[PDB]
Amino acid sequence: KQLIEFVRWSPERAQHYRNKGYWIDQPLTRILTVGVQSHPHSLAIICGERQLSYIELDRLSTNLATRLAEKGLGKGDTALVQLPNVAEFYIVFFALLKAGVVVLNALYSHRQYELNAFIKQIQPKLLIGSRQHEVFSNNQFIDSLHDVNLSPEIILMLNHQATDFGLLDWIETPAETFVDFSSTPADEVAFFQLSGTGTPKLIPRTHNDYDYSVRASAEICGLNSNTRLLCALPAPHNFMLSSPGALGVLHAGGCVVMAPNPEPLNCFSIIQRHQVNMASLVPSAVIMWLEKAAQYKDQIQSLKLLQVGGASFPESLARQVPEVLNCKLQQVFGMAEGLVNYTRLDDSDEQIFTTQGRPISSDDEIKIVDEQYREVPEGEIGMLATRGPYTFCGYYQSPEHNSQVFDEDNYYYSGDLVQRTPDGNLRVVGRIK
Ligand SMILES: O=C(c1ccccc1)c1ccc(-c2cc(C(=O)O)c3cnn(Cc4ccncc4)c3n2)cc1
Ligand SMILES: [Ca+2]
Ligand SMILES: [Ca+2]
Ligand SMILES: [Ca+2]
Ligand SMILES: [Ca+2]
Repeated sequence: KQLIEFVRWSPERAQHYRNKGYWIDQPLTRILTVGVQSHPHSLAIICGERQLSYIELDRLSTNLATRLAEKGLGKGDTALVQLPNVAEFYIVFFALLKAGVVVLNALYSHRQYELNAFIKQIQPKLLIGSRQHEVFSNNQFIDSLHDVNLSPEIILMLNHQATDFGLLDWIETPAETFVDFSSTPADEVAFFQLSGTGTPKLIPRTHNDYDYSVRASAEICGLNSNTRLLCALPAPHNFMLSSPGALGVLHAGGCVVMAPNPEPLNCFSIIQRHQVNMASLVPSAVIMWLEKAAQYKDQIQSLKLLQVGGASFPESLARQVPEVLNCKLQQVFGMAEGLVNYTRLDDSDEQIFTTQGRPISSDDEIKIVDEQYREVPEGEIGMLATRGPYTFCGYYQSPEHNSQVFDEDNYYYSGDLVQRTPDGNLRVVGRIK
């Protein structure tokens, strides 16, 4: 009966964030609802040969939601979802948001070891996966869950076997009866994000905070109804999902275009076929694209904006993006825990090629501290500490850790080493363990 527990912002910060218009107290489903009202038939997702309009995405996720509610899944319940980069990922996500089921999206590259840890932490009553995944190749994993009383009441499978509950069956046809359902409240948990090294920690994200990061990111990256965003990174990743990600593109009324991964030749033909004009990558993938871009120039001419985040992205490599990939560059330094930094579209070249940008919000607060947690002199290198309208206040059910990474003012210490540049942007120089 209880809603999932999580650490709240102080009432004072929550009020401030409402006052500024960051938190508008709407569910994440807002994105679909509004899209359906404005442009029901414009494309929301392109996946292989499939094309899903906004109203289709809306109907299909409502269908699955009704089926889950009919089975008694809802508020206070959790779910574990593990799907590849396919349209069903978003249908399921919006379905669970609609039903008020708090979902953890595992990476498709996660294995039974991680899945096991996730299941023990959130005890899902719903598990959705794919038979084509190693862990669900057989029933060894599922069975082993019964041997510990951690079996989900419901298990849906993509690429299902005849004796499976077929994910597409539950999506394609509504329930026989009508049970009532609705999203969890806007300042309560919507879903779990995952930290990015020894088994991902769970980051509760509320509707308010996530929708805000999405809406504000979309504005920063100039998304609009003509945006076609390649989704070649894992769909569940905070970067690919919200920065600005698929949610940001849907917020702006554009279209997400799926790819299994960042493999250059496949991505290039997808980009060409659908005239993709935006993409998001990590440096190792940018390098793969650079190796082939000269020869396949014609195929990627439609790219207008490439976001790059993660790892290390030296200036000399960054300059190759507009030079070889023939599109604008935007650097992104963010974290599933909250804070995201973007270079702005009207930043100087120097800023874009040598910094990782600046926070989404004027109310993203940042401390850069020395070994004694004193703020360093302006411009020096220090440890990042941060808080804001979309940065979390603690990991799920982890009081000991939380106390280790938050200070008395609820600043989060990400471990990143950073310096502020004179222009105002941030440069990430390393990481502290
Ligand atoms: O494509 C993947 C991936 C992840 C797991 C399995 C397979 C692929 C992927 C995608 C993004 C990152 C990744 C890693 C870092 C980092 O500091 O280590 C990082 C820092 N900023 N960003 C951009 C970012 C933006 C928003 N939220 C979080 C991160 C990063 N993205 C790392 C990996
Ligand atoms: Ca269609
Ligand atoms: Ca171009
Ligand atoms: Ca060029
Ligand atoms: Ca970190």
